[PDB]
Amino acid sequence: EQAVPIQPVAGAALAAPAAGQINQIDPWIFQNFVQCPLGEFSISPRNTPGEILFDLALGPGLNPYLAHLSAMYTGWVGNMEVQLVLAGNAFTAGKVVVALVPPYFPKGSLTTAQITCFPHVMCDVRTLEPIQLPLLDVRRVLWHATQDQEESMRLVCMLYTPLRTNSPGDESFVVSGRLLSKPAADFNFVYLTPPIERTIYRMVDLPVIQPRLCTHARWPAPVYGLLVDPSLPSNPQWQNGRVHVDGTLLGTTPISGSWVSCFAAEAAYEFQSGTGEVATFTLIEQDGSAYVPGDRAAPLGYPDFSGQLEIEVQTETTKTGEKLKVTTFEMILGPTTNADQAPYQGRVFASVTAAASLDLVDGRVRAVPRSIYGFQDTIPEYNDGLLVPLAPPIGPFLPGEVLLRFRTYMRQIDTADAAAEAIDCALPQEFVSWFASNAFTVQSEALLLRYRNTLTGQLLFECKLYNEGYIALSYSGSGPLTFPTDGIFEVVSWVPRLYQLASV
Amino acid sequence: EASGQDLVPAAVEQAVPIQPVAGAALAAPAAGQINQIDPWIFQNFVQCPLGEFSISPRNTPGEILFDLALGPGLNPYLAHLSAMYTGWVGNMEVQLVLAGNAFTAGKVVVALVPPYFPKGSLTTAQITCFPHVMCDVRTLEPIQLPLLDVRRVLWHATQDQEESMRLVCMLYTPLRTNSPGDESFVVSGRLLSKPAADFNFVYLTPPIERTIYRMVDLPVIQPRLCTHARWPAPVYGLLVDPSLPSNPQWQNGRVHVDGTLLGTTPISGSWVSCFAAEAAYEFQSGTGEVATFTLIEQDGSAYVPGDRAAPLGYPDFSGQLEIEVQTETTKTGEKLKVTTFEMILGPTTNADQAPYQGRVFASVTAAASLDLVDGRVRAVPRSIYGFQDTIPEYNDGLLVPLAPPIGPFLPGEVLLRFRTYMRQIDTADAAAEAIDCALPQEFVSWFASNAFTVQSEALLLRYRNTLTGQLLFECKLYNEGYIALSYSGSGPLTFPTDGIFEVVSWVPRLYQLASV
Amino acid sequence: GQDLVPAAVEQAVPIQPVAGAALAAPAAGQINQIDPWIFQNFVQCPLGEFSISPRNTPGEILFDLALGPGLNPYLAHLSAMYTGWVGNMEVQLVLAGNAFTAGKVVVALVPPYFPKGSLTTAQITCFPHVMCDVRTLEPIQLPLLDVRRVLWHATQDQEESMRLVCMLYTPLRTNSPGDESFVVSGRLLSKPAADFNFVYLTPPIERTIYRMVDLPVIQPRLCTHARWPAPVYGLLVDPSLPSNPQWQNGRVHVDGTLLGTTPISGSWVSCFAAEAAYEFQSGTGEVATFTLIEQDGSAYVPGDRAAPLGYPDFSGQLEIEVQTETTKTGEKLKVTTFEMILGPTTNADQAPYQGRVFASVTAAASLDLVDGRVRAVPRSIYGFQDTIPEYNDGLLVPLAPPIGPFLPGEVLLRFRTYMRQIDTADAAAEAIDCALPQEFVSWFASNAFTVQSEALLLRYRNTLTGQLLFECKLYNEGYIALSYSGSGPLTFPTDGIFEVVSWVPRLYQLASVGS
Repeated sequence: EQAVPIQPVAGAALAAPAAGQINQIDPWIFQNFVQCPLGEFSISPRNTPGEILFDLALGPGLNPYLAHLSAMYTGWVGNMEVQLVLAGNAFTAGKVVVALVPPYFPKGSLTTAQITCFPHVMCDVRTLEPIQLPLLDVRRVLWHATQDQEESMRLVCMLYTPLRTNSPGDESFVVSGRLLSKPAADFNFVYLTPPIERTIYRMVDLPVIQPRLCTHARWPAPVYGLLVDPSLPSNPQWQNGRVHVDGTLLGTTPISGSWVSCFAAEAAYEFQSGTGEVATFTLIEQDGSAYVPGDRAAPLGYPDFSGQLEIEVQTETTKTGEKLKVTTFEMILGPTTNADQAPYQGRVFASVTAAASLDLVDGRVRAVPRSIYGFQDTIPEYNDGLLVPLAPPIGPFLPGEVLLRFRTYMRQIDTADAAAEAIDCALPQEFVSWFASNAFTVQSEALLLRYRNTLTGQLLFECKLYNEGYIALSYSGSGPLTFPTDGIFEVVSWVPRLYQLASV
Repeated sequence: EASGQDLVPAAVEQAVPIQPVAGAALAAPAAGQINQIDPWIFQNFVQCPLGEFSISPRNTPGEILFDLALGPGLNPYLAHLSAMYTGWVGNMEVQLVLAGNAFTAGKVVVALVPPYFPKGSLTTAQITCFPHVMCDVRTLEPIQLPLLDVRRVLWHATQDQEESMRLVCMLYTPLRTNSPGDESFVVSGRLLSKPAADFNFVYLTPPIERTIYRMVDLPVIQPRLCTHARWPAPVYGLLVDPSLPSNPQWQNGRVHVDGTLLGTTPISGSWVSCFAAEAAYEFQSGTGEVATFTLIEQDGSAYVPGDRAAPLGYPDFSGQLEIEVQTETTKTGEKLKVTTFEMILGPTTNADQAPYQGRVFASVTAAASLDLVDGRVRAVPRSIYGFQDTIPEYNDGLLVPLAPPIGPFLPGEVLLRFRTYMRQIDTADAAAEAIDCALPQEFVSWFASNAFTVQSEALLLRYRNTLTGQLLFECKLYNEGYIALSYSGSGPLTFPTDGIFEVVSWVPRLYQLASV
Repeated sequence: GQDLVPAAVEQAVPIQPVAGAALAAPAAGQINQIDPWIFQNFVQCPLGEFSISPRNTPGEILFDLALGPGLNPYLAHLSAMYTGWVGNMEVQLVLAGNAFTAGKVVVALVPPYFPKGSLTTAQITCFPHVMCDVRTLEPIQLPLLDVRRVLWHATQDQEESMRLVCMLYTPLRTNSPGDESFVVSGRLLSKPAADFNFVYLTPPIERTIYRMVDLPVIQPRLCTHARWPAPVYGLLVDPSLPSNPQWQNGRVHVDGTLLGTTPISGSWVSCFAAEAAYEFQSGTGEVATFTLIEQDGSAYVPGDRAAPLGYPDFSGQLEIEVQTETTKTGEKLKVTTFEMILGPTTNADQAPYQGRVFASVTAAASLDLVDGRVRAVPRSIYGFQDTIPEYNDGLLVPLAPPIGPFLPGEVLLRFRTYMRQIDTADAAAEAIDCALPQEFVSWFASNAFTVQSEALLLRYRNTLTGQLLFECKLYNEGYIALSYSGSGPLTFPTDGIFEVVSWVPRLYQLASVGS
């Protein structure tokens, strides 16, 4: 290893008197250096000194084996050994610094002058053998608990002196670095407990379902194709189909796919001498519950597009025979005024152009889509003309990255053109249900995904699913490009925010 | 020593897989004083503050019989001493007594659960994955268990609760009896404890009476000298009656044991069935004298519709209520009088009331153009006609927040009622009108003023006569503020009113009572 | 008989020694020793000033302090290069009393994790303690031990430690005819005890906690008003003016969290930015509808603030100057004057909380203009009223609370400026007051000060002469108090500098100012 200005740290000798048990680990695990999650970097000649290359915390999460083992224990203590591997040759120059930051040091940005005031080592990019460091358990408690995250010693690596090299004309030269680790001889677990499947160290996974068998999250229809189209706007403001990976629902997106583009309301019918009868809807929750306006633009599932649509309602009439029917209505949602539509407050209006009297009763109805006229990809009007709390736009994307969109075709009544009508979404509803039910723990910023064919095995592309709930692709084309709908998405690993993808 | 040993005796099979744990030796260099406990306390096992339980043949495998957290609250001595310290540390010894009849059969499991294990979900699969002990219910000798202080700090704080080792007992195998005669026995289990050698407290602090351990006590008053919580009358009877509805929705007299006041119940017993309002009068050649009342709090503060169905102390039944109101008349010869008004609080009908904007009406039948002035007044009940034990409409067809109905009850369990009789007008019936409550106002004020800390789920009480010092029955008071007891008969049962209720211990819901 | 029991024994505190570095060394990375001469001198604590008055009642807490590096200026300065600390201290108390004064205080050692409610006078003597007369001429000293459950303490976390609490055991009374305004002064000093050190050597960082608050060296005459874009012209106190105003601008905590619609930049006050849409058909006039956004270009979202940052918080009619693009023959862009209404108005829809503003001009022609983004700045005020305007239709919007909760005899210091008013009758200037001027709103939220007490004692002193003009209390909520019992308004010269003395408790009694 190296001489670092620090004292030895006691592990199990400090924890043993108040531990019920001290548990030993498979001795073959002390003989292998394994790659750490989020432990890689690339240095380029364009990078400037002071960039953080990595920042890692001590704990069972650095080692996949120890992470799996910690599901059947109450606590852990002790230190680790770490290796940094750099890939340069003899014609490079530049320097890197790795320092040991103590558990309670404030979070923020460090300069090159401050990084040298920690216990640290400084390494040239021409180094041949791996650089060996200790990671010690500096703490104020006797042992750590496995199922919560505490403060611990950190390992921070920052570019110190810039890389100076030549390059060919075709590819820029980079210096790659990787960090590996293993437990030291003083490492232990504490108390054998019944294993738990839902652990903070649990990798995210996706349902094994091809997108052609999923459901669209904005319109009640099957997914008919996945694609990318740079010509269309890049940062929409869709209020349905938005979910965090940790399982937080954004906007008005519901859990179930039967709530999309629908609402439940108390309906009062009043015949008017002019156009005809008018039905007033007082909105409530779809499952049956009071609707109080708040942080949401509308009750969950409310349509989030602009246009004129028609709805079908279960209606009970009083005539000379015929208790109940199912009639249609007309509803306006666009920026045309003429109705005072305020879905945010919870009042809507509808009507039908009819003669004679059509008196009915108020009977706890539910409304469903029929068709759309003049549909446009723009936010509806949740107030009279006012503003509402709503979800942020989708993005931002790194330069050379573009959104991947799941597309379906909705019903049309326009007489102008007859080509198609396509509405897109960020994720199908099955992914929404999956993320909302599993409640994963997020590690850094984004997950490297992988689309491949079921039985042939051919890789199609690699993409990035951001924590916000949208998938980005590194594309540089100009015309729309579609993909086969018969593959399966698989999760590879967590990646940092600035991670360039392989192109199409 | 004893008669037939067709039983198990000693369950000396422990070999519990656990290392010894250090106690006060780790804490001494970080405490600023030298403290020690009276050595005689380390000498005998005493019953725990929540050390009674029961196993019945109706219990199913997986049911939790007890779970005790390590700390000063397992010992009455240590619980009383903990009021003068900030801090404890150390181990404990527990004795389990379950020595059931030779005709029974069954098994329990006792496990050592470490700190930070999630509470709630604990199944028959997971219990044996812990260091544990298997016990027969016939076992003659007391079973001895260690409770270790597994921790990652140096000592614990007496006030507030931290994570410590738990001792959990599951029913492993159902309890069944082999005897030919018509009945299955019940096993009555006891828990005793004492501190281990290196147990200690840390820093001497002023002894505060209101502390988390303490103990819930009740006032020493006979029920016949108490006041009713639903009608201003003395308590006249103690009754149980299975025929009456078992889950009523009374809004008065409802108090949580920890102290929280529920429903519309007041602290004082003079607010019950009374109300304060701003009165405005008018005269009509039809109905007569019509008074509109805008209700305000009976202490003179204004009333705002919030999380209560009505202002504090409002009547919570249906009927026609004759009330007396003080009125001032400008006509010569009289200045101040008391008048009787009629109040309609029954079912909704074709009536003219608008409580929505806070105007609630009363009527008086007369012909002469009575002259009266508006003001403020407090109205108290005088009589009831057509009484019905049912909640009145508060928002007139719109739901209002209400206290939950009283319940649930274990099978065979029935509510115990404090009964009083009210003045009423009857057209042709000579009987007295009876109204019941769950707890008299004295207990409501006691719990409101004392602010106790609950421990498990319920309290076991014993009712004892003062004339002979002889116990009448045992009952369960739930944390929700109602008392239940085990009765399987048909006709009503009445009890003497000159006894005293005494607190015995903390018990869980599934505790099986002896039948009365 | 046998023994003699003396009647007069000197006071002392019995202890059992508490281990410091011996407990912590095996799990600390380093154990770092401090300069040995720091162990030899008592030095005033940063929170080390308090007062006793005959208006205080027994059982009032005169002070309380937490063990840690923040009790000593040398230790507070050293703690910026370490991550932790362990060990014990000693504290010294000095009181400036008289032969007139009768009273007793008790100083007690309250352990960590004792419940924080309210101790009474009988319970305070059950802790280890010292009893002190207010007539004492010499200092009194006590030990502060590191009773704890952890191995060491993090420096940047306050955590829970041993406390030192002093309360009034017996009432303060003078034989004088009274009642007078005699105040007993008290000061606290400290030093580390033998077992004390730090834990892990880190880069020295100046923006840490235990960094004493300071103030910019700028005279008030060279500052900016925080509610109107004008230089500050007056410094005054007025008991006749209302005592608890509800200003939404100019509010900031000492820790730097902004309240209300306070902006960082000094060019944002009383201005707004919006997209404008202009309409006129035959006789309505050129009516402009503004959809507001944040002044930096960011979209406005209705949230925890009553309006976009920098919005006016005074009622009246505002006349503003706005750049507009015309398309008539000749001329492309000009600057026009517009009228708008801030306060309540029947039949009018003004909800800047929701982002909708309406303005009008009187036009003798069409003078049609294209739509786009504009920035509107104030130009004139008509009917200026100092009150909260109509933020919503009829609803309650999130607002900053009123100033409050001054002690008896305590009034609010005001920074005064003059606006550009258009009226027809009175030529008197109209004045607007602020609690803290700009350059004080900045210098907050750029420094993350940790307060460690309830009020700051300041000293106003001229630079040319050095004489003290007045002393005041700066509350954590971001306003200043003075002890002024007079009736008429009083003003002060505006060429002084505010100087930070120390941290004080809320009950601290200021010396009276003026007559």
